[PDB]
Amino acid sequence: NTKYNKEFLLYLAGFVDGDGSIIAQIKPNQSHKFKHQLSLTFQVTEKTQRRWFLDKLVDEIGVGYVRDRGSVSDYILSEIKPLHNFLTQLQPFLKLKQKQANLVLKIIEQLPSAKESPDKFLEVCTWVDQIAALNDSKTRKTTSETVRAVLD
Amino acid sequence: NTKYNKEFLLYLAGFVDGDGSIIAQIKPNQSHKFKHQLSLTFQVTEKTQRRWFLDKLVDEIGVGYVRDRGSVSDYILSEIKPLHNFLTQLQPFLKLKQKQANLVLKIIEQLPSAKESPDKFLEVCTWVDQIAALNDSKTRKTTSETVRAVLD
DNA sequence: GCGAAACGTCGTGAGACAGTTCCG
DNA sequence: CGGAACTGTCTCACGACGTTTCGC
Repeated sequence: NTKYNKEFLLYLAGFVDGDGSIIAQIKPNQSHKFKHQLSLTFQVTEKTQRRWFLDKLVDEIGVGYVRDRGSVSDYILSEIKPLHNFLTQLQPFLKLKQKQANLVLKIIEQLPSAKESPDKFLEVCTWVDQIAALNDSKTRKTTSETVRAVLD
Repeated sequence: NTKYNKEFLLYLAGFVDGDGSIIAQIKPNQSHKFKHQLSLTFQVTEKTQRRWFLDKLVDEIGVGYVRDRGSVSDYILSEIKPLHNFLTQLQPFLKLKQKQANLVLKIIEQLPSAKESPDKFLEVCTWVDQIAALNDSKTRKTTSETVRAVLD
């Protein structure tokens, strides 16, 4: 848990707004409370030849990894706790994704209760419909509704 | 000849590096001595759904304009004088496009004595080649070599 | 049972030029 | 005759999720 240089956040808030992404997801899983996994993700992608930029971030941010997928590379940050600490100091400098950052940031803060009640789960399980709304979704295939149908 | 707030440049440079582009071209024009216009363009592309961001930009930068290519839109800035003043103050903040920038500045500076000796001209066409090299060039024709049809 | 890397993919939403006017 | 406006689009470079894998 740390605080980063105001100027690093300012510039990174710019790069995240451009070629960046703040994803929320309801990954359906068995070994998991109600058959689904509550997953939160922060990523930045770029041409593999410019991979260094991403690798740099792994060093500066202090967490997360970088992966290869063809003619492109990605920086992945999903450690729910340091994710909360990161989306904490950067959420203000955002301009195009400030909305969908908070929700993510305001779901973790309630993730323990999640499991609890199905009408307590669905709750959170909605925000992750909002964010998905705010982004530019085009291949979504699992919503609160599909997990509404958790009727046994 | 306005100066900007650092918190605006630090962030815009981040953006620019993300969904931005710093072009330079040899538009073959029939008027013009050597029959080739040197053109420089600063621009930022975005889905017409978020053009209010491109507009505040026009207002924030104090110069330039927005266009409409249907689904996406751009913020265009070509006037040399303004272009030179903007690109001088953003330059120390860019990270993946900081060079390309400088070559544009350099060019601007030589633009005048650039159409003196046919050879002092090709030297700048080279400043240009260098630039498209730094970009993700994919559909370019007229180069410093294409121009070799002037020495004759 | 949880959270967490590790691995794959659709369909753009951006980017880096080319062309051809319009003033003055 | 130099310089922006208006205008046209080819080719990726992204953004945004999708099934796998599994020990702590």
